[PDB]
Amino acid sequence: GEFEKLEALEQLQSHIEGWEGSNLTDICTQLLLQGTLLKISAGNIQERAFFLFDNLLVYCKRKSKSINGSLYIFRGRINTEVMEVENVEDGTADYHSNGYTVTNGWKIHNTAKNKWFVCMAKTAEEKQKWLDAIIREREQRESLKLGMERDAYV
Ligand code: NI
Repeated sequence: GEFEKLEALEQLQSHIEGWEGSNLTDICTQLLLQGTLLKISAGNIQERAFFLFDNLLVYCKRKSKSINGSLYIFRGRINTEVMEVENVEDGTADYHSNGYTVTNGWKIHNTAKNKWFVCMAKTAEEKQKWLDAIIREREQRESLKLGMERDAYV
């Protein structure tokens, strides 16, 4: 049942061409949420596939069963320990959003690479889904770590 999840992670990763860094089965145990979001960079709002696992966020370009087997092209990853997430209020337009107007969005800084971007969901409910999952992943990760220091004598 634990191993079955690892096998699913391995399957997913095999559909992502251009994978960089450690394997999903080395650092993750499950996929918590996946979905399409708009990612903002200079002169680009681009649709990207986002995947939140325990310990890792990954974003990819979606390829339109594929002919060659791969369904996504790797774009980036963030260890959730170095991922700083902040809310963006609707209507905000500033240098963090590359001059674009944000609705149903949020900002992510990756402090391992000193890179940032803004994400937008299509609806408020979808933003709340993403934020809730981001909070749950952090809470669980902090709950594990601490639990394992509080379980020092057991
Ligand atoms: Ni900043």
